[PDB]
Amino acid sequence: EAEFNSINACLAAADVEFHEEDSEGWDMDGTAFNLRVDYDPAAIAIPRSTEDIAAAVQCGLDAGVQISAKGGGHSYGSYGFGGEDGHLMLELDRMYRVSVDDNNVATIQGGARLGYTALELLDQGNRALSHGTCPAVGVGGHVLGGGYGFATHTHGLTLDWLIGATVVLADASIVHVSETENADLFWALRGGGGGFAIVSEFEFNTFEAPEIITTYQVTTTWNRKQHVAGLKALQDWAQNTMPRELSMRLEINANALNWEGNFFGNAKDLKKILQPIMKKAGGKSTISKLVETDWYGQINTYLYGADLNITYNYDVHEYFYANSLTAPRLSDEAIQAFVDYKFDNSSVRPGRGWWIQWDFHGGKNSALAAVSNDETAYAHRDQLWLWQFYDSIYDYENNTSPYPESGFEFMQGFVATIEDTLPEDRKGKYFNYADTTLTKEEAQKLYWRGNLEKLQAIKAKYDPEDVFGNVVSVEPIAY
Ligand SMILES: *Cc1cc2c(nc3c(=O)[nH]c(=O)nc-3n2C[C@H](O)[C@H](O)[C@H](O)COP(=O)(O)OP(=O)(O)OC[C@H]2O[C@@H](n3cnc4c(N)ncnc43)[C@H](O)[C@@H]2O)c(*)c1C
Ligand SMILES: *[C@@H]1O[C@H](CO)[C@@H](O)[C@H](O)[C@H]1NC(C)=O
Ligand SMILES: *[C@@H]1O[C@H](CO)[C@@H](O)[C@H](O)[C@H]1NC(C)=O
Ligand SMILES: [Zn+2]
Ligand SMILES: [Zn+2]
Ligand SMILES: [Zn+2]
Ligand SMILES: [Zn+2]
Repeated sequence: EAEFNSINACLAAADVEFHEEDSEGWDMDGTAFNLRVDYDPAAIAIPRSTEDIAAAVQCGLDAGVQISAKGGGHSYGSYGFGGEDGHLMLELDRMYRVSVDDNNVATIQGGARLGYTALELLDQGNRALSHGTCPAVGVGGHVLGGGYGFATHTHGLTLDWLIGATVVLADASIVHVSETENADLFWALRGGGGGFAIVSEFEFNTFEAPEIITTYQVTTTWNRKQHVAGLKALQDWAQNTMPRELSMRLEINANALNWEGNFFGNAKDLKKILQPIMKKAGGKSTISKLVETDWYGQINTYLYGADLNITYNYDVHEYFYANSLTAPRLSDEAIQAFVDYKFDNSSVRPGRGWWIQWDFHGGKNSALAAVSNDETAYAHRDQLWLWQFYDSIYDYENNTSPYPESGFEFMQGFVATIEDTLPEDRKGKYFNYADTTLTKEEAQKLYWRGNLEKLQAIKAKYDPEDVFGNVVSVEPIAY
């Protein structure tokens, strides 16, 4: 029943499922993935249809609270909760239907996750989509912020395949969006992050699951000087040579730097591409993984222990602080400073660990870069690099130190080594790899850069009262 919760009373009246705060359902869906930023929602609705979403939004309006859609709950700032206490949460993971038609167009409900989605696309016509590695990630949050992975260099962002959607607006209206209908909102949904509308169903174009994919890894044994020379070589290569069908990211930690990625082709061809750059990068490295497989195979290569088929039964958690950055080609100062930081300022206590991913995001032959900053809300098409910084506390159940008090300075300083060298307008961050220490003003500029003003105008049109806003989302500001 709706004891002590007027919103639950409204939801019950609308025949919309909800979680009582004293329930196990609340324990699961009301507890953020990142326990460092767990929040307490005002209520939790569990819509099962587009109409249910609209009814729930109306209930939130009646209550005078902000409303946050939660897809897979993998946002680093817990934006499925609104990024703070007190929002009406719409847990969408019960809405995960995936259907591929005879035109190879896939309809995917707003609460579907990557793993389940990938499986369904394969089962339904051997189709594929360009998306991240984590099977638990919600398609919703993923596409709204971009959707980056080992298929991005070859097939762009997840949002580059979106052709339409059925969404619920802040006034509880239900509309369809596409490049030809409510095109401004469609543009905003493709990269604008959260707060524009609540998506009930996404419509995606798809590509045929590749017949062959070669996954690889290069393990280096580089000292400080070699790190710098290697990164400089990889940068020139990334910008002028790296082939369309190859993806790469560098996995970096206190004692290693490994290259890894997928190649939409065979192993023999891949080795002919890697050999030259391995030599140019200064040697001192070797291929540590090189195997041909298929789409299903590559997906299962980057699960890292996570279950592949996840729907509404999800209760995984971590305790960490993350950050990100996007940037153009770097000068020697940025590279040298980054390397110096790894060697001289990355010592952490036992129980704490960190890693960084240096993503080959843009470049001449990157499909992502084949789209201009004006074509979708994604605003980093001009950036060659994307980075993810991850600061984990493994024994968080026993000790979270230095968090929650401090610790942020470690990765903030790591980001600064590179960011400080960039012109103000080129400084960016990737919303899908959120930095919780940012203010709403700072976040908007870093996450959406040159597209922020347009996004704010679109936000003003579709959600003037900021009903769907979170603590760092685009604000309603008309031009
Ligand atoms: C935990 C985790 C995150 C990952 C992982 N791997 C990634 C990868 O390989 N590539 C990436 O580009 N990103 C990866 N991420 C980062 C992010 O967690 C994701 O990219 C997504 O942002 C997460 O989506 P989701 O799980 O849906 O996040 P929520 O916290 O539920 O919401 C995020 C956000 O956007 C809104 N939103 C979600 N769903 C909807 C719908 N249907 N309609 C409207 N708005 C929606 C929220 O309101 C909020 O603002 C790997 C791992 C393990
Ligand atoms: C994934 O789990 C769902 C449960 O909702 C099930 O319906 C589906 O068949 C599973 N897919 C598999 C095992 O490929
Ligand atoms: C990084 O470590 C060096 C030690 O050589 C030190 O001089 C510098 O101040 C440190 N920078 C910080 C605190 O981020
Ligand atoms: Zn009760
Ligand atoms: Zn509470
Ligand atoms: Zn080629
Ligand atoms: Zn400088």
